[PDB]
Amino acid sequence: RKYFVAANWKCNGTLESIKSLTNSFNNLDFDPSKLDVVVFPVSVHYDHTRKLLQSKFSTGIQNVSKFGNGSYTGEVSAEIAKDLNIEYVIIGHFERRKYFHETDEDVREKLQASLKNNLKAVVCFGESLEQREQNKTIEVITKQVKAFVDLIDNFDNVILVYEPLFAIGTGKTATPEQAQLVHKEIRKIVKDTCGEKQANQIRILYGGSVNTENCSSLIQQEDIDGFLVGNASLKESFVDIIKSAM
Amino acid sequence: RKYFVAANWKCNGTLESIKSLTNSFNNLDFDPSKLDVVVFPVSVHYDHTRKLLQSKFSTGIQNVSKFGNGSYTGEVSAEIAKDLNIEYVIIGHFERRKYFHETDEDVREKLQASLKNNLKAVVCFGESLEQREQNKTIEVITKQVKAFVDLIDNFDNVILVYEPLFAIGTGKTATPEQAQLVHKEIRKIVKDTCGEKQANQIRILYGGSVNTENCSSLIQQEDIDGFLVGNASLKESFVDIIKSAM
Ligand SMILES: O=P(O)(O)OC(CO)CO
Ligand SMILES: O=P(O)(O)OC(CO)CO
Repeated sequence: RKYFVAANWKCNGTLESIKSLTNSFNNLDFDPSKLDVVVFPVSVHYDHTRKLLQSKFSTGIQNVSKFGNGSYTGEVSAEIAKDLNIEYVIIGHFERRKYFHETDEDVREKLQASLKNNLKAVVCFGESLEQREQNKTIEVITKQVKAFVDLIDNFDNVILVYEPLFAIGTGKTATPEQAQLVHKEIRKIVKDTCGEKQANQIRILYGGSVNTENCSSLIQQEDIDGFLVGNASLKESFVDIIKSAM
Repeated sequence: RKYFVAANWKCNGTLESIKSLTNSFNNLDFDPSKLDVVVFPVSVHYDHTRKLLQSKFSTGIQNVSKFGNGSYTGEVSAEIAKDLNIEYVIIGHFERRKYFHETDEDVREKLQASLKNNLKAVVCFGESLEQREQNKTIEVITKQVKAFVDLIDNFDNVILVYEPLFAIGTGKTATPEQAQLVHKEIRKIVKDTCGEKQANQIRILYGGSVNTENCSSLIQQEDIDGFLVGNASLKESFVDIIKSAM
């Protein structure tokens, strides 16, 4: 499996900081045929970032609409995306499930619209702190994954991301072992419902807090194929997180 | 009052159709100091559209976030908008209230974030078909307006838009008279809660279906100061709607 390292800038950035940040990123020398590195800027920053990042870096948007072109003020459709040649899109990030009540149904439809338009998808899912304490982690994960996994046709174009919400912002910590356990169960769910060749091909990223110090012990895990970095991706030291996967 | 004519492209467009459409728009000769004409493209199309449209045309985005910079995947903040020099933003469009459950609280917060960052706002509100039949039109509007009207400081930078939802997609038609009545009640709500100089200064646009044939009889109304055009703005004949307000 080809490692995958994504930078989710979320809602941050100014024309200037981005110029500076990309300038750092460009310096890192790596083979894009051996590693996937994707940068997800704010929609209105897409063109700007794309012109500054060299071809070795892929780019994409943080969200895609579940509807197609039409009367949907404020949305961006997979079609619009395809036309601009955006390559990846993030789907189901917990922040959207939390503040915008995006449901598993939305996730499914968005994924469908994306695949139909030849977009690659970074699909997110994970259990809450409350669900983890109730030992429902696997039950929850299974449900969420089984909500869209059947729509996956090409397992090189859909990247799954496990976002242990429970650890993110609660004073908790997901250890390389804990994550490796779930990453194994997810991969098993794919195997049982899509076949082995597929399960061994699909990539499952860790989406909890990742930084220059813990990235190595994470990428080392068997079923962890890279990550979806958050705040760390806003620093120049992000290049080291990439190096950890070279 | 300086007339206002806005083009809400919603979720439509391709790099090519936009080049063609703007080419048409550019041809129309008008004085921007006498008339406000604003185009709202898809976020990912903003730069492209802005480079093609001549200075006489203002541009803005279809939606703005209620949060500031930070962990809000998929959102665009007023701060980021300001940095890019985006001038206007649409807030509360019924399509967002309908499909994304944006509430009057979201509208207030979004408006606040916008004003704090020196952005001009196009605020939308309107009653449903069901509420109109129950003769609750004035009641509903008053509520929605009284949800943010106090935050208005500079009455040249906030444009109110009445979107008679009822007439949009039900087989109903809002006559120039019907709209003119509501526009009068809205302006009175501003007068009683913000004063006369303000009420007489703020622009109140009509948001129902507008086309080359009914625009004139609408702009003629006393309390109608322009419009927020939808599908008609996707045609080259949109220039005639502009002319109707010159
Ligand atoms: O938790 P942080 O520091 O915001 O960053 C993330 C995710 O959201 C790490 O992959
Ligand atoms: O109803 P249409 O044709 O989509 O256009 C609109 C609004 O949404 C007219 O201002």
